Amino acid sequence: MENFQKVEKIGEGTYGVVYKARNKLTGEVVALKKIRTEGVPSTAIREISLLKELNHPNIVKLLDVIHTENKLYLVFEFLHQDLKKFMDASALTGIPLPLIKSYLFQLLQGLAFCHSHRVLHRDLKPQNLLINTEGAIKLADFGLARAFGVPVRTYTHEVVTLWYRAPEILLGCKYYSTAVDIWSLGCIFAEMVTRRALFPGDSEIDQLFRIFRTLGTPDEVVWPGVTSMPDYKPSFPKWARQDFSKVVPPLDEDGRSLLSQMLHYDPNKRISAKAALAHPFFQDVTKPVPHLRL
Ligand SMILES: Nc1nc(Nc2ccc(S(N)(=O)=O)cc2)sc1C(=O)Nc1c(F)cccc1F
Repeated sequence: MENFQKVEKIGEGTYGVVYKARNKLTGEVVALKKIRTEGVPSTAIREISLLKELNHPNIVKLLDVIHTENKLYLVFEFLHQDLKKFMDASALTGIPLPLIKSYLFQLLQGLAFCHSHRVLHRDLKPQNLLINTEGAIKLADFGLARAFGVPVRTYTHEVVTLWYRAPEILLGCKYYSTAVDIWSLGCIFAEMVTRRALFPGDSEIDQLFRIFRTLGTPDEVVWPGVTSMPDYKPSFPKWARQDFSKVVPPLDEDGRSLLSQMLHYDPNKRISAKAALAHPFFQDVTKPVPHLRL
């Protein structure tokens, strides 16, 4: 705007443009997010203003929420790399399990905190997870779908990723549950392990059918009420669930068990972030430091 000398465009947020900027008056480097118009709900945004009070080591600190010119500016502490770039960087050898384990454990702590404060992220994806040289990983973005929602793209015609979207969202559920974040983190967990997106759908139905072909088409047995969902069709194909051992090798049984619980069809059966933190997969969790190329 003026108190900020844009350094580089960090990228394209699903609400606007994110810039790496420097506070010309404080000298601190931050991530500046400019929001997409004709006023925007001032009562809805209050949520955001409440997010400044959500302080946790695994959540990106929201330093400021500014309203001026129908442009909403969000100032976040700046982190040097997102998880997608890091995974791509490690694609050849894979992220080491101890690090995968540490990031998973930290993201769960972050989610446990948000969920206990009644905040849902709703759009977890590798690109929204930020890491530093210290070995920490933080939740960035946060949907803010109740105070904003999901556009016909993001802010300027851009292919929204559906890969980490929970089945109840794909089936037209209106009320989000904190369980949707768990599903997404589960997908991200499998992705770090295998170095392949778990459910790479390029359309809502393709996304849904990819989930079904892998976990089996859900029914009233495994998911009471599923046939009552808004977009459920009795015409959906009936795929048998695939053996889970083929889904995430060579993840051990502790990891597979935790993953199956994070990917339970029924949201009420899906494990919470708090219980997952107590899962035996984390008995030997540590905090390695990643090899970061900045
Ligand atoms: N605070 C913050 N720091 C970032 N750093 C950063 C990100 C990616 C790379 S990369 N691609 O690895 O070179 C480097 C640095 S993005 C970001 C944020 O909060 N971002 C942000 C936002 F403002 C609103 C919605 C989603 C977001 F991810």
